[PDB]
Amino acid sequence: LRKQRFMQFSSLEHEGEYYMTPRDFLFSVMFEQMERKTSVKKLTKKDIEDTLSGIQTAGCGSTFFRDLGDKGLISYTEYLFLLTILTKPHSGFHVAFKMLDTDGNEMIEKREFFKLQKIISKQNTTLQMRFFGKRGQRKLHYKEFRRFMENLQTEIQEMEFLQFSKGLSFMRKEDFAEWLLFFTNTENKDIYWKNVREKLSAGESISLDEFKSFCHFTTHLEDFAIAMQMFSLAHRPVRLAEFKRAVKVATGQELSNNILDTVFKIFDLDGDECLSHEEFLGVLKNR
Amino acid sequence: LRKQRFMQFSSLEHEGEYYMTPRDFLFSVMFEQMERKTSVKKLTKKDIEDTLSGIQTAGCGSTFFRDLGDKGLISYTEYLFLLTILTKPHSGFHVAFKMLDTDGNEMIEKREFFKLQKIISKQNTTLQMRFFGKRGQRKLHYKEFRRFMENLQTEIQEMEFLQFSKGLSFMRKEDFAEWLLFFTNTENKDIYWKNVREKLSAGESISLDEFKSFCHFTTHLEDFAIAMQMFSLAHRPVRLAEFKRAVKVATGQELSNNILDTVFKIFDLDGDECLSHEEFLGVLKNR
Repeated sequence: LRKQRFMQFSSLEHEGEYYMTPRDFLFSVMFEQMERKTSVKKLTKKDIEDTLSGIQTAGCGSTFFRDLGDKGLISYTEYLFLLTILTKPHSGFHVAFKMLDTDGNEMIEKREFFKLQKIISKQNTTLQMRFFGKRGQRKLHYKEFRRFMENLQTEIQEMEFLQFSKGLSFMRKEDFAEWLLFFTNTENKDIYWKNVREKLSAGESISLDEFKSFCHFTTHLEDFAIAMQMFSLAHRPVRLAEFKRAVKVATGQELSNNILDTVFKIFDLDGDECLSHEEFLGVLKNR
Repeated sequence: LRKQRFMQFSSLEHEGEYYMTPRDFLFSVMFEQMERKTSVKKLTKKDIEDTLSGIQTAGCGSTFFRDLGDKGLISYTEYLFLLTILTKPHSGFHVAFKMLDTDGNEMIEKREFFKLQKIISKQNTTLQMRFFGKRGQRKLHYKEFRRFMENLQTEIQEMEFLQFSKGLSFMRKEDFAEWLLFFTNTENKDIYWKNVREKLSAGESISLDEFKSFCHFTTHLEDFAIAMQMFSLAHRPVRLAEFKRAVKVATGQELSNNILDTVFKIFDLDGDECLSHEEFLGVLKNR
């Protein structure tokens, strides 16, 4: 029923063709319940020039949505298209491109409408403008498409960093708990709150790189879990350095001990300073 | 009882000499109730090198607190010293400097301790380090002191901008309502919410300059009110252009009609499109 949610956060509709503002989406992925819209504004057909006027100054980097800020053409189809690229690790990236016609955008331009017409059988966008110029112009090959993949992932990731560090460039090790708790959704288990309230010492912080890497690590969650099959069945709880080289070869993204020690310090309720499979992975499969 | 609040947000104490982290203060002025500290950390006397190590990379501009991020020596005395410079407009700036010995920091160095000893009769800081080098070295004249005044005002102002625009460089005209409502504290009067819900159209946004100017305009609130005495007793409600030139000569800071029209559109409940004294000023004196 994602469509019904898409109606909630969206406030721009055209004969039922609800267009999403760039902010609504970013709010649909950051916040969970927001209702202040009270608007059917876009009916005046300013849309056809509204977006194209403002997209001409878009930041191709990690600000492609932090540059427009609630003005842009985002269709419900494209909305879901971001949801699927939300969860793609590096592995699926080439495949997600290869899932499309893979013969260059000459065969992938129509795939956009094909993306649209797919939802129809089931029953001028900002991206298409950035992907195909004005009327199907730009030849957005894989790497160019891949560029748009990672930064937009980083973007939603990055903006999340501020929402917990309250804008400051540093996130208290205690703040980093809620994000994990908001991730694992096992927050009602006070034992972890009991764990963090004493085991964690309110001290230094975590920068964006250490957090953005960790968030990216979870994008590759599965490949890590498989590399932990031999140990999970062995039930031997993992040590820090073991866990580092593990996630190293698992995701390809190194982490900082300043994170995982806390991750250990919060997830090692057994008190052995070693993460068994049911300790970390067990709660991670709550959602 | 501000001291009792200072205890809440602070988490670093030394024989009762509670030192404030740079973030606690910024959280004490942005948030209102926060309790996650659970720490008496600084007892290990790492403080004497903790701050001085990190302050060496401080951004002298509008990031002097967005540069350290919860590591710094902020005394309860200095805490209040920021509270008083929080509310100073440009007028009091020279005076606030002139309230001190005014004979150059040679007579103003001791004023820092004098600031401290003042609270004692009543019953190595980060700033002093930035104000007097290491042991009473730097001669922070007025303009240099004034530099620290405005940016720190801008800083707390700026960080507030993100907290409502949710990090995005643009603040929805609807977001700008709550800030005013959080300012006027007349939010329980649904008529304004009734006003904004229909009169305001969810559309374009407001940048930082238009907001930071407006926030600065309220720093000079009184001088504006006096320039409105002749009109308030006249009871004639003010027009936009009239209001512009008014706040122009009042604060010295021009605004954008995109703000005040909404301010009009939200505060003109009488429906005459003209702000009477009791309309705007009347609710502004609620706090």
